[PDB]
Amino acid sequence: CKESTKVLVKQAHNLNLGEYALELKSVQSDALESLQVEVEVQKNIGNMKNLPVSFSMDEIQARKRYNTPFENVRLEYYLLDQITAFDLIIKTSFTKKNDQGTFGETKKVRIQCYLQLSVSVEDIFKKDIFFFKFLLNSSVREEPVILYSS
Repeated sequence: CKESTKVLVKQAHNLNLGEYALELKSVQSDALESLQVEVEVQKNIGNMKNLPVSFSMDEIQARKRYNTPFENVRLEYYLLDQITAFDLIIKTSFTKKNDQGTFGETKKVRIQCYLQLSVSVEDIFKKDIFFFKFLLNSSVREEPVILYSS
């Protein structure tokens, strides 16, 4: 037992690719808050859970807080709930079981839950011809937004 006050701190850094894993983003949504996930398929996948982690439960798929484990999921979404939250913390753990035993647990990825742009609508009414006025804006007042199509 070489346990001591040593501050060596060996890395075992994040390897890049060419093996199965799972990632969690939040894109292509409507105007109600949600979250998503995506994974790389393999020979035999297994259970893969998640959790929130704070003093109070920020977002919850159930009535109270939840975990929402699932078995053999490739690309599917998951909803959330309400608090004064901007960026929640999700500790996704994935027992892959591709081999006899293989895991990639405790991937504490802090996902973000906010609308990027902001839209306001003004309607003007002529005699049976109708025009829209669309006042677009950015939600946060530090980072700007770019655009591709509307």
